[PDB]
Amino acid sequence: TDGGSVFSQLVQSKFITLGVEKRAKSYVEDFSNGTAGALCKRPWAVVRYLGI
Amino acid sequence: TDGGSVFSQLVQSKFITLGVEKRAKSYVEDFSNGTAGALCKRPWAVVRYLGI
Repeated sequence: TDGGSVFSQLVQSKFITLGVEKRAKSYVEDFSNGTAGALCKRPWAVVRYLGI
Repeated sequence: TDGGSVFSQLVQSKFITLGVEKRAKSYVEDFSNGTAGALCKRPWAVVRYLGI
């Protein structure tokens, strides 16, 4: 029912601005991101070599 | 020129909000209230027992 996608990278977000805090003589900003790694769904379609 | 009521509860306010402070990753809100206790305006209409 899904696509082929032998390898998939699970990313929730790449760049989120948390907020801005303003002070008397300075200000601070925050950023964040989320990920879950890589997932292999069809191991029978992968061939790998260790030494060169 | 008054409601009588013998007893009275002096409440300045039940629930008010003071201010909101917003930070980079959270925010804080504050609340307050005021009261003055109970007042007996007609002490000639009260009878009470210590025991029981």
